[PDB]
Amino acid sequence: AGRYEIRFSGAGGQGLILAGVIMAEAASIYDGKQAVQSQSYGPRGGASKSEVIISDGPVDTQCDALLALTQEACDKYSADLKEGGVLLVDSDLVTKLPPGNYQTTAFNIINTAKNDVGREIVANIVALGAMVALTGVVSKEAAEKAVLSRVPEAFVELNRKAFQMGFEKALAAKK
Amino acid sequence: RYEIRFSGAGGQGLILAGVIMAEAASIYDGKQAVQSQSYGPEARGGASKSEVIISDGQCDALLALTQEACDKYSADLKEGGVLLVDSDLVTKLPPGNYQTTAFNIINTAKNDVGREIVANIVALGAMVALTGVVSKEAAEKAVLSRVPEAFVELNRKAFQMGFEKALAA
Repeated sequence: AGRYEIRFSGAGGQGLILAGVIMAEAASIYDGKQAVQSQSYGPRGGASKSEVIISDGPVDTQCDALLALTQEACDKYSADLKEGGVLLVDSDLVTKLPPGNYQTTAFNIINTAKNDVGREIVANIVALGAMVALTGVVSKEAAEKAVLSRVPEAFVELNRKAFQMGFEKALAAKK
Repeated sequence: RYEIRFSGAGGQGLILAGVIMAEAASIYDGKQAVQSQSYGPEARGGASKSEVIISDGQCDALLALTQEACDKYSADLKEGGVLLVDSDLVTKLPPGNYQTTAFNIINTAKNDVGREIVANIVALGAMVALTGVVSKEAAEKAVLSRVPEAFVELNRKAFQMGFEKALAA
């Protein structure tokens, strides 16, 4: 057993809460684990984050993985990421990489969503596919079911595509 | 040091309502807040619960939109704690020294506003009226930033009606 913590950080309107929520429900509803999802407020602009903690057991410090969609998020949040932890950033926007030893993967998350899928707002779904690929914390099936259950029927193809592409590109971009 | 739980069936937007409370309290009221949902191995079955905590720097209030959620989390609610239920779905109340408000929250959404799926906002309006943990204007503003722009007015009415019926009940 053991708790595993992921943080999704970036900017306010990026859908970080939803990503957190999707990850939590992938683990518990679908993968049979326990999970807690949450976000703190207290000055609410600047770089922001939502958190998820998953465990084979009860899930009531340093995080194991971190998404940063903005330089600001990366600057603000990387210090918490444990050494050798998963660091996923957007490569267009996070151009200055942090000091520290991290399993670092970088790709055009936002632009994948915007240009490949053709729907910028689902960049968080791209990142979620990427985060699932890199951490292996939940099955691809669990995450896919969780993603698609939080999406409108009319946009269901685009989100599947975003998720798959995030998944694919993270695998190919990593060291 | 206030805690509020929004319970019902998954799909009723309990999470969104918690997020709104947190933002009303923090982005608009300058306070501190944390919002969260926890999930067990058995998560789909039954109901869903989200939580909000607001600071100046067992919970105090509980919303139950369904009678199952009212069976699950009722025990959790404090003594003399604010309790708010949909008087249509919760037709069997748990024993406890609760300060209770009960009306047709869902039916207010579906029958008066026109959209049943804004029930959470109706509940949210009622919650702010009772607890008084955030100013009305902060909750009204936080709602507007986080509902669909094109459903804005319906949501404003839902919040206002929940708030009204709450004080009237």
